[PDB]
Amino acid sequence: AKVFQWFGSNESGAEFGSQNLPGVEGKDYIWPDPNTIDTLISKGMNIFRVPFMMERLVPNSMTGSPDPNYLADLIATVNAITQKGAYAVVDPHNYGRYYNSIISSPSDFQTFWKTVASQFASNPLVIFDTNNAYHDMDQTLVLNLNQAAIDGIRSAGATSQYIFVEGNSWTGAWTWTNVNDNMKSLTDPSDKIIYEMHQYLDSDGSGTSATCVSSTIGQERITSATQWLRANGKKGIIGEFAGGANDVCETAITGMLDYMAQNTDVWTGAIWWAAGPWWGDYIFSMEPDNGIAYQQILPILTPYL
Ligand SMILES: OC[C@H]1O[C@@H](O[C@H]2[C@H](O)[C@@H](O)[C@H](O[C@H]3[C@H](O)[C@@H](O)[C@H](O[C@H]4[C@H](O)[C@@H](O)[C@H](O[C@H]5[C@H](O)[C@@H](O)[C@H](O)O[C@@H]5CO)O[C@@H]4CO)O[C@@H]3CO)O[C@@H]2CO)[C@H](O)[C@@H](O)[C@@H]1O
Repeated sequence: AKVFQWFGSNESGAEFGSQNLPGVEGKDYIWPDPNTIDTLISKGMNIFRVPFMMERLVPNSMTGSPDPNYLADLIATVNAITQKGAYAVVDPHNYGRYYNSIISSPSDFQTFWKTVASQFASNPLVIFDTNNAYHDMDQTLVLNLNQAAIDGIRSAGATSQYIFVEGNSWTGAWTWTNVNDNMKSLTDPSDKIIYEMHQYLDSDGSGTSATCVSSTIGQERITSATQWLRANGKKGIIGEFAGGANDVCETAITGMLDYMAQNTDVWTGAIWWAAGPWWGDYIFSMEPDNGIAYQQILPILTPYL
């Protein structure tokens, strides 16, 4: 059932092997497979988030020219998604950092975002994601970086697209109200800001263990974020979530999605972490046809597709 505006999967791989910059395609990183994206589209997903490294797209200086090969493959991936009618989220998977240093220049970040947005300005099914999971950095800077991204995107004439903004504390939903209240002041002339939060279900919320705290931990961890969105007249998306292929996690996943389904005045949907071609036996692999989550979790996501 078409419960949410957006329901889909991350398509990870282009950000793999980040210790090697620029690194080598086919050895350090790989782009998503359009054929397996088609399969997930056939299952009813309509949004695919595509991580990539800023340093690989725009080397040495974020204000510089794109790397032709890496950009060409980003373009190809985005077009493979949007040509089918689905939404493609362009996600610089960079944690608010560039060459492992916090991005402290909003002006530099705005130029980076004009450069990226210019490549996709006429495509209304592209979604721009300012940066993945800002963390351990100045709270006002996170606000200013998100605004600079919005400004750069709209300055390129990319005005039809939604913009996913992300907050501090790894943009966690469960930590949102404790640190990210200032994010309410972001402005967009297109009025298409979506607050992208992430929520994992293991004890520390890192999403590194297949064990979930309890059968209700997901719905508990997004309640205050839901109220924050409603109180501030904002819209949100869960841009990453996952749980292990086990009984407790299946119930936590459905409980949290069932809760968002009764709160769609603020929740636009949810995006699983993650599919992609190099996950192998990853505990959360949504990659068709043999990913653990593709085999064992996707059946419980049927009511939302
Ligand atoms: O296919 C054959 C091919 O293999 C090449 O070598 C591969 C190797 O086979 C892969 O196992 C390896 O894969 C690892 C990636 O290098 C690494 O980047 C990736 O890191 C993951 C991490 O495991 C995961 O926890 C993390 O999730 C977080 C999100 O990123 C955050 O946004 C969110 O906040 O929290 C979640 C949960 O913590 O994601 C990152 C990626 O973003 O882990 C992979 C598995 O270990 O890659 C090698 C290449 O780099 C070989 O070189 C080729 O020759 C060969 O053909």
